[PDB]
Amino acid sequence: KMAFTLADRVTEEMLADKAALVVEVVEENYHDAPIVGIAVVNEHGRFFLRPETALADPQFVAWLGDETKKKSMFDSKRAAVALKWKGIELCGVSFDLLLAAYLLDPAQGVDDVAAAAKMKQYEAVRPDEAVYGKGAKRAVPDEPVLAEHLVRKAAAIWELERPFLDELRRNEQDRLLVELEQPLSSILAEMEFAGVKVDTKRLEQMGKELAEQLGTVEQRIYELAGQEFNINSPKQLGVILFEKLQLPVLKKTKTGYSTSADVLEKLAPYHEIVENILHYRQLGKLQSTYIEGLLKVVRPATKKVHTIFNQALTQTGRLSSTEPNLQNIPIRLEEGRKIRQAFVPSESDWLIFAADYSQIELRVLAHIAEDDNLMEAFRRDLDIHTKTAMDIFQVSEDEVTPNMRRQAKAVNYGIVYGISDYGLAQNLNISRKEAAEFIERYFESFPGVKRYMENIVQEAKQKGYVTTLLHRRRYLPDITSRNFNVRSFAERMAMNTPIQGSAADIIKKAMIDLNARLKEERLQAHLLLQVHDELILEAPKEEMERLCRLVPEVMEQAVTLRVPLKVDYHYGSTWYDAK
DNA sequence: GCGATCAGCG
DNA sequence: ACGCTGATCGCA
Ligand SMILES: [Ca+2]
Repeated sequence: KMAFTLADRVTEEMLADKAALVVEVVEENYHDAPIVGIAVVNEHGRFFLRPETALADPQFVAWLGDETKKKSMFDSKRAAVALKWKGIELCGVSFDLLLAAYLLDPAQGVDDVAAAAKMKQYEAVRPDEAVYGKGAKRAVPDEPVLAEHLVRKAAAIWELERPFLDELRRNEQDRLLVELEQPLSSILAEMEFAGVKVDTKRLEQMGKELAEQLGTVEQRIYELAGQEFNINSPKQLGVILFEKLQLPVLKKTKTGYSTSADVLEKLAPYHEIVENILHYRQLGKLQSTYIEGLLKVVRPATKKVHTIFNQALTQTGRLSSTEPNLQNIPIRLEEGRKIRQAFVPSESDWLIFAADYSQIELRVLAHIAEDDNLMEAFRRDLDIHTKTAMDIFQVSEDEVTPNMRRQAKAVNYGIVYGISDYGLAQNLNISRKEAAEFIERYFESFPGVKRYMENIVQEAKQKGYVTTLLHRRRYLPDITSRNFNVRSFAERMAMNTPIQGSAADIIKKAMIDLNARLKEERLQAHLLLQVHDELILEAPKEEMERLCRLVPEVMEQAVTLRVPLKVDYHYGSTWYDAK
């Protein structure tokens, strides 16, 4: 039902200077994944190519790599990384429909062309699920069915760039798409393809040591509980704790007894099995997720893991990291922080460099709320987390333990993002009246932040959405809900999303300026990871000096706020030593 | 498949 | 009854 050429060879009319392009990687994880078909829609017609044909043709490769030949795509990063695994560069992507859809409404969860087309009442294209099937029935269909479905996706991309750019313009998001998200998409492709090298010997050794520490812990648990049970099964774990040992019930999930770590820490005075269980889970978490899980996804030839950065998933504009998640590698506990010793540079004589913004969401909040005292605090380069530990625990700066600090870190974010006195009290083991009066005092020092939280909720109510400093947008329909719980979660979304998503935009612009900087300095240094407010690079040791002077300035200068941005930086032989 | 849990980022 | 994630595991 759609006219197109099944091309046997590459012709000149498939090489126009503007085109919609589809490079299908059906595999979920597109690293080293097969390319199953290629479709080109342009002013001369609709063409389907087999990858063996086109990806071996010198003119087609030349056309993919030519930045002056513009391509419109859905999920250009997926295509670009699959082609990198094939020795082929893709440039000139001028429109990425996936990222256009994402800016317009991140809650749609657009994950194929058909879902984004629907936003503009375009339906001449099928959902990928309907073509490839789900689960274990997943299959590339036959060439005639595959070819039409790629051509329909391409035709759809072709027809929708203009209506999508039009809405982006009205929303003030067009420069956000073309100058921020699409450039960032090429950078993330380089980072994902480059990978991070992993010391598998060291990781293997930790795994053998974790196995023997686990049993030993697991044994004391069995002799304290009397019997044995699936310590991971809250069924009999509940029966052990809140029935056999008769410990108080402090929380009930919808399932039953809550055995979460906040509860267990509160039961620590009652019995010496709750601490062992906690130590057991920690050791379990390290062994399943970061020892075993990491070794599974290591590419054996190179000992590099290749994350996938989701750019169009989170509701606030942050990235997300998947298979493996390299954005929640342990750091706070010593046993788990040792895992970062396994993450090493990909080349002898190279080092890891890591820079990060100091309390960036609070600096943003100070800029957006225009709160005098909060702006002054950061113009003094105060550490508000330590200064809050001092007020909480009534000590001096020298006496602030890192524990008291991370606790005040949660009070600072918790208070500004709507924590209740109940919630503040559960986290400080103080009375609920003390927690309420601390929150009153805290908004005495920062009335401008209080005004800001009231106003942003009135602005959500009026407009239907909240925006970020760079005009990322998030619809909050529940902000006017009649249900008190549903309305309150939406109010705290209105207080949080403009801040957290403004910090995501800032580090996104920083990454873009960093790459351009590294290119004019022509350094071999390159990004490896982004962990929300931290940029981790690797580089030859000969380049660290330059990087110490370039990376902080580039980050601090990404945007200009009414308070300065602060950046800490370290380097070392491993990611461990880079903090 | 989903809820609980927990690792990280703020 | 602060917010944003992803992986693992058990299953009331
Ligand atoms: Ca930080």
